[PDB]
Amino acid sequence: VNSFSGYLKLTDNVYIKNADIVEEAKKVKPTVVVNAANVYLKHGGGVAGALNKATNNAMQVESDDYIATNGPLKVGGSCVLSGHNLAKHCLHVVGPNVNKGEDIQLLKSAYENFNQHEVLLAPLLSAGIFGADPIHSLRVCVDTVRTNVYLAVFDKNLYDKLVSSFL
Ligand SMILES: COc1cc(CC(=O)O)ccc1O
Repeated sequence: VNSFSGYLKLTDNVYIKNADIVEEAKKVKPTVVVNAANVYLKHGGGVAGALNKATNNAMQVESDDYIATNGPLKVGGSCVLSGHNLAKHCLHVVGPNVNKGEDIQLLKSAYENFNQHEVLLAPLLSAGIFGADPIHSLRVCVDTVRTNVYLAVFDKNLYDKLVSSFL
């Protein structure tokens, strides 16, 4: 048994809710919150900008030191950094950004990172401002992630569409 509330069960291991991931993280303090990162860990907008703002920019300060030491992530890759005030850990995962012209086939690789963590609170990768089809992202999530994932979808109309269309 865990602390996540009001999620709709989609599969054995995937659950979904219409919620602000920042507000969910603040309430649950999960072991792992997933950030929808870019390869430079520049947390400017969307879930990344919203998570970073909720940490008072501490996420960005930590990320800048990570990049200075290790260089950029790969598209499809990830790193584990602090969750600051939101979670124990933040798993920064880079899904492909269609609006930068990145290969959508890398979405499955991005979701595979979730399998290294038993439970996660996460964004629907490559959806929203990342430019991919969110129905497709949810399908790739359910077909790739085997650990327990609690998906927080910010946009209400997007949530209703994802639930109604889920196979
Ligand atoms: C995958 O990252 C994002 C996903 C979404 C979709 C949503 O939850 O409404 C919005 C903004 C984002 O930055």
